[PDB]
Amino acid sequence: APPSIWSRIVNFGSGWGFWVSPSLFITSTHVIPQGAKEFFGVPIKQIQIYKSGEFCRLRFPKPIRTDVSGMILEEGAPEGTVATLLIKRPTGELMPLAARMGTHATMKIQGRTVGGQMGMLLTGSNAKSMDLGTTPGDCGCPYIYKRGNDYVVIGVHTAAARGGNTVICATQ
Repeated sequence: APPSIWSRIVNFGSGWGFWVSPSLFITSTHVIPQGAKEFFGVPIKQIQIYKSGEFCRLRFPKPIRTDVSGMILEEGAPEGTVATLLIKRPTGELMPLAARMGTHATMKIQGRTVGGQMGMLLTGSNAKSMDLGTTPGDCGCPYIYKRGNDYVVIGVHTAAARGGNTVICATQ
């Protein structure tokens, strides 16, 4: 994917999040650190926080990433869409993982109940290795697809099955 996209993926608590716009940031609820006072300098109470499932969406009172143009964010992709999960790792590896997007669904995973738009990685037979598939620290990395000339953000990675291939894109 373009570099204008990858620079939007910064660290956030125990994973990642993504600057949709200068003002608008998405991540996984399970990566948000417990009772911080502040996010990106701004105090918690001045941020508009929206949560649906494990999907989290911060809108800041002033612009923070003046460098990025605003993207399209949608409530998931059409069923069957091949999307990319844009994984960053701590040592700066960029790992675009192709995923066929399924329907909204609920699973028990990593000892808990999750929902969102389900997907399968198109990365191998059994993407259990972090060479081929996700790792717990990838939570909050974004799912994007190209619709003609626009890039569309559909949400963030929040969980993966033990099988390696099945994954949840938290949405809305």
